[PDB]
Amino acid sequence: HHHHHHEMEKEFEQIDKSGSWAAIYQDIRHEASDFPCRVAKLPKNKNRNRYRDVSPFDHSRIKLHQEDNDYINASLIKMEEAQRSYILTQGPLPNTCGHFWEMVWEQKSRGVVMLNRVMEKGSLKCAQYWPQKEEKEMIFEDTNLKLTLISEDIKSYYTVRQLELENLTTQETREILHFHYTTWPDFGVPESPASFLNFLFKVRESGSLSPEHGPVVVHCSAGIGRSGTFCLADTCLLLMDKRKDPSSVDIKKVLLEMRKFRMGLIQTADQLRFSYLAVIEGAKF
Ligand SMILES: CC(=O)N[C@@H](Cc1ccccc1)C(=O)N[C@@H](Cc1ccc(C(F)(F)P(=O)(O)O)cc1)C(N)=O
Ligand SMILES: CCCCCCCCO[C@@H]1O[C@H](CO)[C@@H](O)[C@H](O)[C@H]1O
Repeated sequence: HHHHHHEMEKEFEQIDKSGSWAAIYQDIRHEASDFPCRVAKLPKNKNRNRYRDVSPFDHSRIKLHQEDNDYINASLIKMEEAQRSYILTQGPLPNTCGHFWEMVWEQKSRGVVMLNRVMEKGSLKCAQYWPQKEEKEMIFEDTNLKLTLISEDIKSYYTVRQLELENLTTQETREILHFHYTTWPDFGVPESPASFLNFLFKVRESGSLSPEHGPVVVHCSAGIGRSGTFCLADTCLLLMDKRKDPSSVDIKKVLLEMRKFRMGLIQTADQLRFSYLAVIEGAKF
């Protein structure tokens, strides 16, 4: 009701006018939990990690069902109250695209939400693991998978793709919905709260976040800044819809909880502010 929104808006306005995002964000960083990442740091996993400073904790990492090397830089974020799980991963490296799709298949994901661009700051921050119009069919090496591009709808702030993923061995095929938000700079904010929400609701209406499917797979370059921003906003809007009093949602507490599953979620105070703004904006709907 109007009082809940009124409180939400005033609160946001109070924090904004006083420019208090920096400190809130600082307490979150200073209080974030730290768990071991032994597997991530194993020598054999060196070229499976894009950055040495971004690793998945052991307890929540995603394990490939293979026997050779079940390691991938992806973490399982599980939010009980909100009743949603998300997989947050780094942008695939040229040598981990098979793994990426293996994980999608094994986790039974229906959707993949991409928040970065392939080239950022002059270098490859994400190998193109999906097919292009010219060569609509990709075959992934020793992961025994086949991916084909069914449709592509390029819009102003994002692109939506229908992909068909096939297990070459069993011949089972599955529909994968790819949601590429193409205008979110690394360490920056989205185009606007409205393009972001429009994007998020688009992912929601697709049925990719429902418990009928494995967890949505979300990534950016490192899988913590933008990926964390996207997931914190979704989860908070979820809690706002599930609780008797939506105004009781504790953004800092919710982000700290998510941070138990993967380090660095939300990389700048402006990304924390944007996330908050996306929630009270989305709460209207
Ligand atoms: C090869 C390698 O490991 N290089 C390191 C060197 C380094 C620099 C500064 C501090 C610590 C380590 C590196 O670049 N790490 C990056 C990792 C990183 C890159 C981008 C992001 C991100 F938010 F955009 P997103 O998760 O939205 O893709 C978050 C974290 C960094 N910290 O900026
Ligand atoms: C991410 C979105 C989080 C929304 C949480 C909003 C919590 C509102 O919090 C309320 O704001 C009022 C207005 O300043 C204050 O007067 C109340 O004391 C305070 O509890």
